[PDB]
Amino acid sequence: APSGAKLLQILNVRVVGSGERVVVLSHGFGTDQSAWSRVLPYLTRDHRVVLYDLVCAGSVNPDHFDFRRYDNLDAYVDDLLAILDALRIPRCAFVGHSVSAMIGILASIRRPDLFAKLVLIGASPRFLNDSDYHGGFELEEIQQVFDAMGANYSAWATGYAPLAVGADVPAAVQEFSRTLFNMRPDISLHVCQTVFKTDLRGVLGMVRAPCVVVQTTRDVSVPASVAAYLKAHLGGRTTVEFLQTEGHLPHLSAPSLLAQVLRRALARY
Ligand SMILES: CC(C)C[C@@H]1NC(=O)[C@@H]2CCCN2C1=O
Repeated sequence: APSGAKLLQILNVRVVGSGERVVVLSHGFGTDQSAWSRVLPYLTRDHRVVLYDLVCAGSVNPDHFDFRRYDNLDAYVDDLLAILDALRIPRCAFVGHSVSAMIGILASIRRPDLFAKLVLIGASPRFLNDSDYHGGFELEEIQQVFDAMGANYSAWATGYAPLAVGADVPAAVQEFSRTLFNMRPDISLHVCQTVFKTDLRGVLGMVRAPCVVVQTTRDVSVPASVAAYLKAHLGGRTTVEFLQTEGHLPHLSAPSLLAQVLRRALARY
């Protein structure tokens, strides 16, 4: 199990920007840290920005993927904390998309003094529907996703990428498709299974950090009522920022709009 030190190289850690305020950018499913490329220059004039790849990214050597360890999001949390501890960063804001929003929630419970603020993009505590809980998916829907991913990964990714982007932004579709195709198909399926089975509803109240939940007008994996649920149950002061754009990947499809929200959220913490 690589130390935080060795993880700095394995997970392609980069530190850029200037200033005292540290911000971690943690990418979502199907991308790598290049997904932050379009929004990054809106932060680096006056924030010190830490970027890294999740172990499941195609830009990480697939020989490092451990199918036992990473069948729970707690192992991804371990990696994040090991990087921050290796970098000797005692306090930061954290921006997470998708699975990284879940990682950030869990990390803020594991190490409450380390996270001054959480910004969650495309975030859900639970995708499966439950009693009086609308997450957006039934068990048979997620099973069909797994079956499609395993039977024909290329065809599944080609159909999924425009749905995830949502808006008619062809470069965003191409960029998301490229990193989706860069993932090894068995690792992609494994991460998808891990995310779809996670249920964080019972620990949201243990988050102490103030939070900004960024929600678009239509997100194929996150109903608007799930953003409200996060605001209702997160333990810190929480604001939902509604972005006037469609899709699950606003950092790819609407970076200037997302940047305005991020700069307001990261101005003071
Ligand atoms: C059915 C569609 C509206 C949802 C979409 N489909 C998918 O296959 C991917 C799998 C990961 C998240 N996904 C999604 O949210």
